[PDB]
Amino acid sequence: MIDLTAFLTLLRADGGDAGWEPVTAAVFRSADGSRYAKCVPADQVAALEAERDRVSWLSTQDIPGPRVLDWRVGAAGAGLLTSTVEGIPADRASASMLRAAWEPIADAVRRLHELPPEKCPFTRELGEMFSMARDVVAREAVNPDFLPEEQRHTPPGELLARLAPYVGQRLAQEAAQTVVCHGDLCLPNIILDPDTLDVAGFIDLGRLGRADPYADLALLFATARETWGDDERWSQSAEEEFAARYGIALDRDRERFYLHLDPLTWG
Ligand SMILES: CN[C@@H]1[C@H](O[C@H]2[C@H](O[C@H]3[C@@H](O)[C@@H](O)[C@@H](NC(=N)N)[C@@H](O)[C@@H]3NC(=N)N)O[C@@H](C)[C@]2(O)C=O)O[C@@H](CO)[C@H](O)[C@H]1O
Repeated sequence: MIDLTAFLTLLRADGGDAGWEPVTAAVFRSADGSRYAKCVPADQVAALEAERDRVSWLSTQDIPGPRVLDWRVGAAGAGLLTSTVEGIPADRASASMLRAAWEPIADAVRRLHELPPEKCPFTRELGEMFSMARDVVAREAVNPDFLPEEQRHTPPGELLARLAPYVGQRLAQEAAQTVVCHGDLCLPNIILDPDTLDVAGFIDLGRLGRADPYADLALLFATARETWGDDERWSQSAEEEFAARYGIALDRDRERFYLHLDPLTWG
């Protein structure tokens, strides 16, 4: 299922006894922890190339993220090698730790969302993402582990149908308020400095591009709620506070649309 023999061949090609090992189209890490690679089969190479481009371009935008170390291709696919963003993935933070980071994350994400969207070479706009969802749902390829708990036992065709009639309205809201989004702004993709709890950088950038800011905020808030836990009241305060620091007035219906669409878009 995972082409370790092809991928390794790519990674080992420059020698130097690096001790590449799989850590998940797989992700590998060097023995010394200083480099990662993402590798994909032949069929997915354009998608990985577009990720490479996103990472390379973001390095010219003064937004903290990895550097592209190498791009390697062969008959059995491609690999994208990047520098480690050192620190602790935000999903691994305790509540207290995530509270230390919370205003720094709002600042960092605000900076990303302040890039001029019409200057971004990349897009993850809704017409693209909705089309992807139609495809995944047609292929019966939705992973229910990604859905909201209360949706996991509903057929994804039904779940797509709940969203389908809102696409026009949501496109009009996206036109009105487009930003450059991270594109998968779940807590594991925000690395924290383990001493100051400022943001060290962003990782997993293959969906970077124009979209409604809620394509990012929906994921960030939902995944932070895994940390904040049973505390419904702190979770709402936390989101209001985030919204005030970041500079947006919460639109819950729009946030929910993005939360409910995202899972349908993977596979
Ligand atoms: C599909 N993309 C990845 C995945 O995203 C998921 C992720 O899905 C989560 C929830 O929906 C929730 O019900 C959740 N709830 C449970 N009751 N167990 C999670 O288990 C779940 N995460 C997961 N399977 N890895 O949280 C959601 C906000 C998501 O972004 C939906 O697409 O999960 C992430 C981390 O969990 C990754 O960072 C992603 O890249």
